[PDB]
Amino acid sequence: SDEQRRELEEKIKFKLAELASKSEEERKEIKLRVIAYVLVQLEDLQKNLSDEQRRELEEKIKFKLAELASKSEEERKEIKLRVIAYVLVQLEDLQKNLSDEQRRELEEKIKFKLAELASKSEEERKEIKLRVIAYVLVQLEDLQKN
Ligand SMILES: [Cl-]
Ligand code: NA
Repeated sequence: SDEQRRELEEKIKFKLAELASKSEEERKEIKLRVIAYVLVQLEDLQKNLSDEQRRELEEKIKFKLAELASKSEEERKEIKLRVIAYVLVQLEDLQKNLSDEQRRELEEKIKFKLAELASKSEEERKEIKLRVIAYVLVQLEDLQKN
């Protein structure tokens, strides 16, 4: 819906507003936490998905990454922030809708991905970030069909 689109835009920009007061060190940590969370959610979804469904989505990520290459650093920074805020919206929902147990394993699953991400080189680290941004833009584009 258009009225449904407008509500999600407000939420994204509202979430971004809480980011303005946080510090570059806090913001770096939030960015890294968001990435790790998208990664566990990615991994979990690849289990429950087909060999063909995994090819189709992998190419969806790549086509999205190609659109990003077409954009200016200003737009790319904007896009990066929208995705991060949109993920933070879900993390808010997630934080309310599950109890201390489900919260627990997720934190651990987050912690592993952060560990896995720290062990990577800088080129690969940058590559994972961008794929995570592209993937969220993918599912964001699917949801933005309703
Ligand atoms: Cl970026
Ligand atoms: Na690496």
